[PDB]
Amino acid sequence: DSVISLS
Amino acid sequence: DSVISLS
Amino acid sequence: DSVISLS
Amino acid sequence: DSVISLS
Amino acid sequence: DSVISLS
Amino acid sequence: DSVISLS
Amino acid sequence: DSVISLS
Amino acid sequence: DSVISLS
Amino acid sequence: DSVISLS
Amino acid sequence: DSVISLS
Ligand SMILES: [Zn+2]
Ligand SMILES: [Zn+2]
Ligand SMILES: [Zn+2]
Ligand SMILES: [Zn+2]
Ligand SMILES: [Zn+2]
Ligand SMILES: [Zn+2]
Ligand SMILES: [Zn+2]
Ligand SMILES: [Zn+2]
Ligand SMILES: [Zn+2]
Ligand SMILES: [Zn+2]
Repeated sequence: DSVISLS
Repeated sequence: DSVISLS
Repeated sequence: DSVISLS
Repeated sequence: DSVISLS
Repeated sequence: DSVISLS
Repeated sequence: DSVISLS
Repeated sequence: DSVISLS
Repeated sequence: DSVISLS
Repeated sequence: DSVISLS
Repeated sequence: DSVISLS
């Protein structure tokens, strides 16, 4: 699984 | 599974 | 599964 | 499954 | 698993 | 799937 | 999947 | 997956 | 996955 | 995964 999060 | 989130 | 979310 | 969401 | 988070 | 959005 | 967004 | 976002 | 973000 | 962010 992979996540990229820009917030 | 993969997620890209820009918020 | 994959998600791209721009918010 | 795949989703692209621009909001 | 991998995560990249910019906040 | 692909999206181009100019707003 | 790919997205280009200019806002 | 790939995203380009200019905001 | 890859993201380019200019904000 | 890779991210380029200019803010
Ligand atoms: Zn996994
Ligand atoms: Zn999975
Ligand atoms: Zn799946
Ligand atoms: Zn499915
Ligand atoms: Zn893992
Ligand atoms: Zn598709
Ligand atoms: Zn795809
Ligand atoms: Zn992908
Ligand atoms: Zn990837
Ligand atoms: Zn990766």
